[PDB]
Amino acid sequence: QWSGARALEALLTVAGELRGPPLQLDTGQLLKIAKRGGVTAVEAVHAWRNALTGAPLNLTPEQVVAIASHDGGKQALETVQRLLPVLCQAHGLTPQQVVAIASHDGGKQALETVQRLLPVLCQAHGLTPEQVVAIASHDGGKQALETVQALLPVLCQAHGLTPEQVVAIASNGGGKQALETVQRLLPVLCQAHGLTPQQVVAIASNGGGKQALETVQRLLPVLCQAHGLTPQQVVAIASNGGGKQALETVQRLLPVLCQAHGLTPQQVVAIASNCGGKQALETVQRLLPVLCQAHGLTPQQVVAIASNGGGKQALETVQRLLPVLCQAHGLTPQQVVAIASHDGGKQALETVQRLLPVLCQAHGLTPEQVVAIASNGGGKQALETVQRLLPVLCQAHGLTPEQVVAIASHDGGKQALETVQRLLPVLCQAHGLTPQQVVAIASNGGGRPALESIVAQLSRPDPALAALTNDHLVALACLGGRPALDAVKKLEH
DNA sequence: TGTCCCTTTATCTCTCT
DNA sequence: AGAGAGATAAAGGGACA
Repeated sequence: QWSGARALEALLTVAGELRGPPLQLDTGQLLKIAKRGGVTAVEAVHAWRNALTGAPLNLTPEQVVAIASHDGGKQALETVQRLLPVLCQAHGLTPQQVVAIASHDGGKQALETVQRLLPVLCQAHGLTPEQVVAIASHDGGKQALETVQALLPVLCQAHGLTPEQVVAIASNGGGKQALETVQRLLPVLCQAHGLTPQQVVAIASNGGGKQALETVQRLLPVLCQAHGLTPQQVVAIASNGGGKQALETVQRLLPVLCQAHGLTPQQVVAIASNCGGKQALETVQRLLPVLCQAHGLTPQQVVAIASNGGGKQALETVQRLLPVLCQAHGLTPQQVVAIASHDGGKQALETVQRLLPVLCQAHGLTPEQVVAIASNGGGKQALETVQRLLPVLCQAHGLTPEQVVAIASHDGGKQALETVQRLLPVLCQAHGLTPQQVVAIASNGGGRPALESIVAQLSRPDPALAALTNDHLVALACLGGRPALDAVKKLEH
């Protein structure tokens, strides 16, 4: 018989019992733990169910799932109940920071290394606890922390990097590898190829940073004699997760795409310059004729769709959904292109296909409004949040649909909508902002932190902002969000 | 296998003027 | 506002005990 059967049965028995108190996990949460943490993680969650949820630790089930759903999840669960109080009491970290550190493969190793190295990293090396947490919060966080401890001096002194740059390089999966490669390759890239340290740090500061750096060293000459690419274009392609893959694929496909479809090298670089650029490029070579055929999409529209992260997904989804969205949902092909041309275009297109009839019929929105909400990065999230929160925002908080749509229609729309729902009453009732002022602040990218910064200044007034009236703070918050507020704070000192 | 570490892709959010 | 920059999660494979 199949040898996985006993383990599967074990998995399903324990999984069954976890649906009950005190965690009450659903099918999704149970699969996710089983998929990454495996059977031992599911058993560990069960064995630890009472110790984790209530006093002292008081972790939400969602936090428990976050910790359990990684390789070594059983180890991370044991370590969190042991070290969370130690790290909160003795180093001043928050439970949320400890959970963040724990929620990666080898989370045990990261937690124990933070307990061990935070004092020396902050005292002897000048890092903040926030920076130590960022470094720790990735797979291999232990390796990254130990490599920062070892290399921070030689990187700053012998190689001229700031501590901030070292931290930025370290704060990715494989960070140890990127730091070691930057040490070796910084003078080579800078002195042989005229790259600035800032450009090298940018290439290094992604997952797989080591691979992108070595690939830049290898291919920069070939790409900048043969293909007429500039160093700046090469840097841009490499300054992204999977940079190595994008760069190699640009070498392969630049002449194919230019010659066979009349794309410019500019257009090719733009397609390549996202996570998954490799995937996007290969999909363009495949699908452009299919999309542009029989007077379909234009080349220019295909380039726009492809020129975002997940371009491959967006392209394939357009091919699938253009007819059904145009025929059945009444959208123009131009509106499908708009929705598709943002990171996560696939998700937004599918969510529009699913929610356009509902938002229109149940909530009284126009298709144009649904399209505008969808046509930003994270469009799926904004659309679902509008569906969820339109009745409460309108009926309980007195906003018009138009105001809700405005808040929703920027990157981070979901966050802005949730924060408005959260903070509208204290901003208006407790501190005298008008709803229109709250809507204005929230109706920009970064609407959520801009609102939180405002609430913070009204709730725990910093003297440095006291010379500003509420109306002035509102104007600043609309002008430049949290950063403007923070900038003003510093200017005062 | 279970655990740790590294890489790639996809998605989401905020910043920068 | 659209280009730039940065966070996070899923998922696969090397490595090794």
